[PDB]
Amino acid sequence: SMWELTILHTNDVHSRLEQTSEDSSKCVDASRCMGGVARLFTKVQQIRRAEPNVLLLDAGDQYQGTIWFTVYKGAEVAHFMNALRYDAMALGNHEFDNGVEGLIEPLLKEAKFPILSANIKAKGPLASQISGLYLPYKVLPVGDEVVGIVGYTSKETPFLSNPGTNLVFEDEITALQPEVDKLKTLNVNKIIALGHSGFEMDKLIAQKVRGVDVVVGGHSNTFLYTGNPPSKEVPAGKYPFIVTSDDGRKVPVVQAYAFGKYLGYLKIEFDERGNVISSHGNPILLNSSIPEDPSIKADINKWRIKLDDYSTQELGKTIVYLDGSSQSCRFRECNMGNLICDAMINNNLRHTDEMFWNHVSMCILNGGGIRSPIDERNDGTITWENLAAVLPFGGTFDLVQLKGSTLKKAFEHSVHRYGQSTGEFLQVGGIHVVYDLSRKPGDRVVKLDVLCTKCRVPSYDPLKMDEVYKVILPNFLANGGDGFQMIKDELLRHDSGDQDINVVSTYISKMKVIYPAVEGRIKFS
Amino acid sequence: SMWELTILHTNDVHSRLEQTSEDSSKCVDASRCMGGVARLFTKVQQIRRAEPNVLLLDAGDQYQGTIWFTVYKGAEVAHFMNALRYDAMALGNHEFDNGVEGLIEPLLKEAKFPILSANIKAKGPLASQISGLYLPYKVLPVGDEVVGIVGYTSKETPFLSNPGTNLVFEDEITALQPEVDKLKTLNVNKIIALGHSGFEMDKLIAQKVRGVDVVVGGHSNTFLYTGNPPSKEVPAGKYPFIVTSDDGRKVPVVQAYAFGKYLGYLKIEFDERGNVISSHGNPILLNSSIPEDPSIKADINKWRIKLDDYSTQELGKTIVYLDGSSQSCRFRECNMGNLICDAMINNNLRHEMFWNHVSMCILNGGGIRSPIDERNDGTITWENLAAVLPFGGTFDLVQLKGSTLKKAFEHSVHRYGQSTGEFLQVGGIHVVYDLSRKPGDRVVKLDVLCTKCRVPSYDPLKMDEVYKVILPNFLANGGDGFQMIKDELLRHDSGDQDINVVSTYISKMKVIYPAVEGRIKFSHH
Ligand SMILES: O=P(O)(O)[C@@](CO)(COCc1nnn[nH]1)OC[C@H]1O[C@@H](n2ncc3c(NC4CCCC4)nc(Cl)nc32)[C@H](O)[C@@H]1O
Ligand SMILES: O=P(O)(O)[C@@](CO)(COCc1nnn[nH]1)OC[C@H]1O[C@@H](n2ncc3c(NC4CCCC4)nc(Cl)nc32)[C@H](O)[C@@H]1O
Ligand SMILES: *[C@@H]1O[C@H](CO)[C@@H](O[C@@H]2O[C@H](CO)[C@@H](O)[C@H](O)[C@H]2NC(C)=O)[C@H](O)[C@H]1NC(C)=O
Ligand SMILES: *[C@@H]1O[C@H](CO)[C@@H](O[C@@H]2O[C@H](CO)[C@@H](O)[C@H](O)[C@H]2NC(C)=O)[C@H](O)[C@H]1NC(C)=O
Ligand SMILES: [Ca+2]
Ligand SMILES: [Ca+2]
Ligand SMILES: [Zn+2]
Ligand SMILES: [Zn+2]
Ligand SMILES: [Zn+2]
Ligand SMILES: [Zn+2]
Repeated sequence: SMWELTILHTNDVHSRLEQTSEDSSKCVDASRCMGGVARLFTKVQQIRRAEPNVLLLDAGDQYQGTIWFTVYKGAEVAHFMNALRYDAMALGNHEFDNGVEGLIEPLLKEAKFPILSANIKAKGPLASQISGLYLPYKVLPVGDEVVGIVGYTSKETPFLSNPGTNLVFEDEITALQPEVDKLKTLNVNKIIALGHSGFEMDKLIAQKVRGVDVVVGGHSNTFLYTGNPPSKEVPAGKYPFIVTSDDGRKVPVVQAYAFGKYLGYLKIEFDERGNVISSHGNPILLNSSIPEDPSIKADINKWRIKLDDYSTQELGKTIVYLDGSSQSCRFRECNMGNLICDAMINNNLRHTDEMFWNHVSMCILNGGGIRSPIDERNDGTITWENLAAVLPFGGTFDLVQLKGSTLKKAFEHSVHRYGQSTGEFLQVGGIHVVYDLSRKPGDRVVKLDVLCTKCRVPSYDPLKMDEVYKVILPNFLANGGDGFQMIKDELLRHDSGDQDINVVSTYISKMKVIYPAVEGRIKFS
Repeated sequence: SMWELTILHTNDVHSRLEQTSEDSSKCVDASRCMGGVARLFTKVQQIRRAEPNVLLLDAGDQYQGTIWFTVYKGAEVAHFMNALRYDAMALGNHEFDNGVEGLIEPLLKEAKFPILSANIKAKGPLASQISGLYLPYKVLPVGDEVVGIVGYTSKETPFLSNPGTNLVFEDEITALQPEVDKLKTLNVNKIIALGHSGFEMDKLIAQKVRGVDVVVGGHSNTFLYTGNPPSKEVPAGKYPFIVTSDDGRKVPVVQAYAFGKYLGYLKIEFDERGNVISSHGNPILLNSSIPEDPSIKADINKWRIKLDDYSTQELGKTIVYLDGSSQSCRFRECNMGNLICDAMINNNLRHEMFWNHVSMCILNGGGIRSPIDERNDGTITWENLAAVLPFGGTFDLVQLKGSTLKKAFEHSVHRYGQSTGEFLQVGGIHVVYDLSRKPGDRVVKLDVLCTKCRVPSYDPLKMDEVYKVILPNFLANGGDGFQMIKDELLRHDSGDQDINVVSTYISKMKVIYPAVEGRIKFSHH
């Protein structure tokens, strides 16, 4: 006997409730838009009507990304995941962005599906308060069988979000194995690991956690595909990606890029003892060929009414593509980063009363903080809604005084694990940096010139290790985020500045028409 | 028996009627201001009271440079040169900026001193109208002797000014020699060549024109000094500069920088036959240690009242020194050039579909005529801007082949080192020169902002591609020897008035801070 299971999966949807452009920015030309929950619902139902055994799983980071989340604060997540009848969700790092209070009340209490993480352990007064609102696993009836779904969440959540001091994030593999072993003693012979630690950790789970049949992941925005890919995303490997486990088995690993653009689809043939005989599938592109379900669409447009205040006023105009995509902004100089750094610098010089920062000419900005492009076609209008998707996190652009030695180490940290699509890669203003990636980690910065301070005419001069420099940067970086521990520990002064989104909108309003270029601020030799 | 003559001389005063800052920009801090006609008058009288034989000579380019000339149109030049009792002036190129009618009516008819040029010949109806209003020479009584003063004016005047089609500008050496020979047959044994063609031409006149005892020049802003110089100007050689003529004699050549900052002072010992036995002197720095003459200052203040409308409104603020000096803007990237090119680009995007993505700018360095100072709250008025951009040109739009553009960048540095105005300031262009290479093949790198691209980046210029550039009408019309532009351009549209563009930009930006960014570089070998 064989038993067939269809796994449908989303990850890193990031508040893209409505359909979007091809690059996940706002939908303008409806005929070429993609994703959104209403389209997803249609494709899910087509599969459900065709296959008997279907699970619809989310691998986390539903929270944060557009004005949907700014206004509704996770209540939209509960509502539309409930309407889609998700079977389970794993907690991502962004689910803790509004604290544990912003997780509990909006999402955990209102979800009609189990929410999972086996490596998150509650301590003190929070333990009884959150008890049973999330679970380490759920065992789900699927026709005549059961399927065990075990959850996990990135160990980096305390450095990326606001989980608070009364949660502990354990190692995934140490936390998962006892739960998986327990499930076997409970006669659960089919086990899916569902979680939010990235493709590299997903592969290690597949390899090391004995009993895991399939891994459904998130957090790295990993596109996997078998065959000719249907859009711009370049596959990192085949779908499914096959890990050869230490216990001698083939464990498929899946992810479905991000932003609800694709629906993950994996058909698994199990034997009677719960072992994978075979699996096949591919992410399904949610393009115009799949219609938006009318009922969901009507419900989305009902919730949309409150959001239209944010798209009323044109702040200004771009005449160039504002490339705020992760493929650009985490690997090389991107023009959206240049815009944000120039706005940071420009708006700080408005504050003429405060003398200590009134010539600040230097800027750093983590590429992973840039969260959407903006499109120039159809008259390139920029509203608050457009900006909210670029800069969703509600942080500030703060002022720090740093030694040149601290800054050189930050630029080394910027490319220490380069190639892995990590957020710590720095966009800059008033700095020209040259990297040589063939050199060893910690010695890749071959040139670092900065705008002078004690000079009448600003020019780019070599950074001196013993000099001191005034930089404008996100509070996330000032507070030691993205492993920038040298900044937090070595900084000499640190002042709070203005709110990030307000800074960029003011700049755009003043400039009216923007046209930021890639200029050679970051080069590679 | 020896006979001693003191030559006092100014050149390229360029409408600096009032005292100025050290760099010839507007006077703000009075205790460190310099020049102006009232201070000059004080120093002239001190010399005149002490030496019996004194001539005060001007070597041209009184016309053009500040709102004095905008408002009074040369009437200020006549009035204050008359008050100083100049003995003679040679016509410079800028004396023709308002046409021959702008020379005749304001200056030639109202000057109480001879105005000189021996290589300017009037033809047709103009000949009888201008007859005797300027002269090729004047023979001046000085004590019990006479001194011949023979005039000359740059051959380049028709390509730099508006002399009109009824003047011919002859070769200096060919035009001077017959007049100098004539003067000898009239028993004038002491001859000064006074003129406006530049230090290199001045040297050739000294060398080749037999009978010339001394050359007093202008037009190259050449600082000559013997000993330790008193201010920021680097001497190009000794004062006087000694030429060995073809007939073996030692001919002193003098110039006195520009802007009325210095008074040229040369003592000459003549024998009874009019040979130069010896000479010595130096330019005298007209700093605060010489008081402004009270009567001239009172008169200046009377004429000043009309001008104060131009200094009423603050257009905006700079927080950096705006280096618009010739020593910067004709030799390397200057930040005033970057400001003007960015203003040109920015203002054009306000408007017309064919030019609405123009990202490339070229600007002749010699068109930038003053710095602006950042100290004392760095205020920018119209008066400040009028000294930067005095010429009343427009910022025009051209379509050009890449081959035309590469040839322009070769012409930009073909005779580099001579302080010539054709050196180009740029926007949306990164140019690298190797000066060790031969003239016409110094451009080793030339990258430009792309047009048919979503994200603007700097890509190598293609010889066969076509490019859209914003530039002065002076360069569009083939000025500064940019003959390739006029002859090869594919379209040419008139744009906005130059000063209005820069003031609008400053008003929009409020606070400006242009840097030297690496738009123009020089390579090692
Ligand atoms: O799955 P995640 O966690 O979202 C993903 C993991 O690699 C993949 O995101 C792909 C993607 N999605 N959309 N665009 N890019 O990126 C995370 C990256 O985001 C940046 N970051 N993380 C947090 C954060 C922040 N503060 C928060 C603290 C409390 C709440 C707000 N402020 C800023 Cl300016 N930047 C921040 C970092 O550079 C980080 O490395
Ligand atoms: O003694 P001159 O002639 O002024 C001096 C000779 O080398 C030395 O000037 C040192 C100095 N003085 N103050 N600052 N720099 O520079 C002349 C340089 O000036 C620029 N130029 N010349 C004319 C001109 C123009 N049109 C005119 C037509 C009617 C009147 C206006 N438009 C423009 Cl944008 N630029 C123009 C060129 O680059 C030229 O090469
Ligand atoms: C929506 O996506 C599908 C999936 O990629 C596209 O369908 C493909 O179309 C091309 C021809 O244009 C064929 O070579 C493929 O075989 C099709 N794949 C299928 C049906 O799975 C479709 O073109 C997209 N819709 C658009 C562009 O409107
Ligand atoms: C005005 O310029 C003169 C130079 O002509 C300055 O006088 C010189 O001052 C230094 C000391 O500061 C002496 O070593 C020189 O011997 C002086 N030279 C002459 C010719 O007097 C004078 O300081 C300047 N005035 C200022 C700065 O107000
Ligand atoms: Ca199994
Ligand atoms: Ca003689
Ligand atoms: Zn995510
Ligand atoms: Zn994540
Ligand atoms: Zn001049
Ligand atoms: Zn001149």
